[PDB]
Amino acid sequence: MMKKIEEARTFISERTNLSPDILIILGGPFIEKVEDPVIIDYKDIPHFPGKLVFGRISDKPVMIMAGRFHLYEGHDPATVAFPVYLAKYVGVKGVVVTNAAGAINPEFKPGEIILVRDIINFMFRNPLRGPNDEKIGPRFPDMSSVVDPEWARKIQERLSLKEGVYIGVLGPSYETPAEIRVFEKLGADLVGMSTVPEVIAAKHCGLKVVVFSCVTNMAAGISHEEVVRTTKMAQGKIEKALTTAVEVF
Amino acid sequence: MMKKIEEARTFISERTNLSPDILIILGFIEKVEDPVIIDYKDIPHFPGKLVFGRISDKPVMIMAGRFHLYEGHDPATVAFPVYLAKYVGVKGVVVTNAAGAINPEFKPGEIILVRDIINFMFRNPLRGPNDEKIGPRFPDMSSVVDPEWARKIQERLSLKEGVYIGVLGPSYETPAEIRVFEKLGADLVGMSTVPEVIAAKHCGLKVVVFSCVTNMAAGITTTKMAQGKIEKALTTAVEVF
Amino acid sequence: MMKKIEEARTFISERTNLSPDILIILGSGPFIEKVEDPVIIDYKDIPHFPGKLVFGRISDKPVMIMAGRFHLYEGHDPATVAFPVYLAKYVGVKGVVVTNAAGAINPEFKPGEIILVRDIINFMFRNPLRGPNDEKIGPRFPDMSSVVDPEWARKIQERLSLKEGVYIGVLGPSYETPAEIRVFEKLGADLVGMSTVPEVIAAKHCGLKVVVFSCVTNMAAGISHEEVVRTTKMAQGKIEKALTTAVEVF
Ligand SMILES: Nc1nc2[nH]cnc2c(=O)[nH]1
Ligand SMILES: Nc1nc2[nH]cnc2c(=O)[nH]1
Ligand SMILES: Nc1nc2[nH]cnc2c(=O)[nH]1
Ligand SMILES: [Mg+2]
Repeated sequence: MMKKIEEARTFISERTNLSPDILIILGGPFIEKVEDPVIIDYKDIPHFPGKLVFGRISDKPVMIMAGRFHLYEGHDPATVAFPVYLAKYVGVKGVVVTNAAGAINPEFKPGEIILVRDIINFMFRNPLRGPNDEKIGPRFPDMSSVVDPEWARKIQERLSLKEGVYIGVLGPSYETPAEIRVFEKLGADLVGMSTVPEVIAAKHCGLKVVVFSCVTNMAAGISHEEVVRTTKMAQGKIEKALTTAVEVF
Repeated sequence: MMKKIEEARTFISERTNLSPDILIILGFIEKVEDPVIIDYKDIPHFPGKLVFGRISDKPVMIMAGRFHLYEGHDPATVAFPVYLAKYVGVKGVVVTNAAGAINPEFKPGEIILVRDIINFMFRNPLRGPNDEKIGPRFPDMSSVVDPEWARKIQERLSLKEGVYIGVLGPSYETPAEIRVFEKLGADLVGMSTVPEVIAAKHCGLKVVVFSCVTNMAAGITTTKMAQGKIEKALTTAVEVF
Repeated sequence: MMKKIEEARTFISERTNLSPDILIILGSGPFIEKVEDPVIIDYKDIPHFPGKLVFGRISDKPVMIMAGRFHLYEGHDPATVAFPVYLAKYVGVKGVVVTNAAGAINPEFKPGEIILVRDIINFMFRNPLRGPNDEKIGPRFPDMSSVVDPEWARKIQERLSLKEGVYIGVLGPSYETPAEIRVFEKLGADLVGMSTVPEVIAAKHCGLKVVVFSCVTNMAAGISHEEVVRTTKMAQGKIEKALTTAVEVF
């Protein structure tokens, strides 16, 4: 594991000397804004399971995952997490995880960006299962404060986004109204199929975390023109969220 | 996957030219007209017996025996027979199950029309790469149970309805676990149904589900003697499809 | 499976003729130090094991102790976590005392306390029985209506009067979020830990009586080194007495 990380790191190092401070995990508007972009295809990167883009956003050096991994694709949880460990050793200090989510909270609207304040793991998989390298992180990571209080406060002082709890589920089929009523009872505001594994990895290796959700739809039980409109709304709202997060870090 | 389906389909086609409209999944068979039986042990890529024939003049494909994740099967393996049914030509699936009644109004021996499902198995037969020719990457599960099929069934039978929660098993639940499931809104608990329903929705089949209550669930306080009620439910479902 | 059991059993037999009545499953003190005529067998030497077994007597009663246990977060198959319990059955035990470390969800529980677990919720979504079943070992579909032996628990409680709670088993290894813990509280859990469920399912399967004790190590998420040392000592001595009582009243 540590050998795989080193191998991938060396590969990257030979293509960019950037010392990025922030990893950004995305599923145009924002990527197109990156300054002096260096692109590295996932297909060329040792031990990867898409493209990494390195460069600067508001003068700050960043590493962007243009494309991410999901347990519904068949990936082992550790594979999903590996790019995050790679980021740590390339030198990042924080991770912005974005996701697409169904709104369980009826006050949320499709197209909105929600600051995720906490997570629930309903995937019942964990990238840490198996023997642990204490050089990478502890056996039993504290998940008492997943979202960095200061980072979120500085972001919120600028953007004043809605906040919500995110529940991660395996997918790939969507949820039933019965399932969604369960999640509502259990306190979730948003449901998606990503985020949890990479957030667990990030906390493990000691990175700071913020998470944004883009509401793609109201969850089950709760026009193409409308998907067009909401897709446009989210793109520009997420660009501002992401830029703010980079700038205040 | 599509190759395994085609191989199984050719096998079946060489034994029955029936174009069945409905797949019936059973753990009534004696009533089937002109029955053609095919052992699961002979069918390419199967994990029991298929019975083809007619019920109230309508052609059907029956799974006399089904698969459960508690047996050790991969979810995709549990789902395969359903994809095979699709390509043999069925349009609907009637899934039966045995269930424990969490709703204390239900009594052992009753047939309940299942109105929705909760997946508490945390397994999905779709995990892994998806063939878009079979069905979409992200199936809609907003209306699993076909509203019209269920309405026509209910107009005849007026069954109780309930929410079915699928669990792995094979050990039964503790009273603490059953109180969880009650809080979460489940009326019935069983160890089947969910994987084959997910597969059906994926490949675009209509679905109805019936549960036979075999017992009150843990903490609250037979499929053979219920065979008559289930026979009527099944026959109604076929007839109104 | 039955062949693996017999192989391990023969290995043990050749080192101890004890006919132990009770298996005690511990995480790793004064309790082990108290065992009489202790015979120690390393897990590394035991056929088909995934720590040390210690055989001997506690208040004159012969016992088999697992000094060290297994967790699904380590990467073990559920059936592997369960195997020592089957082995215990065939060595002759009739009862199991499962200990664990747990986070207190119930705000009336304090770190360092021992709680008598009255029932379990499996939120690991793994089961050691998945796959084909040997009916000589136990039934295909074990009843879990009364996991904790009513009489054993009653005789323990008559002596100790411990708090009781519902234990939820989860995979880990990362700890829970405050959101996750509010889920568990709503679902009726008093304690959360990462062990117990697989071995208890196994035990019920093969027909052993079961009692479970939790040692509160901390309040769960969202609910001092000196205080760690204070509660650690408190727990040790409290668990010794719980364990000794359980053996004595069996
Ligand atoms: N699980 C789930 N994931 C999503 N990703 C985007 N929308 C949704 C949804 O409604 N449910
Ligand atoms: N899980 C579960 N499955 C069942 N199948 C039939 N009865 C029951 C029950 O009580 N619980
Ligand atoms: N899952 C879980 N396990 C534990 N083991 C000891 N303390 C804890 C806790 O707070 N949560
Ligand atoms: Mg060995």
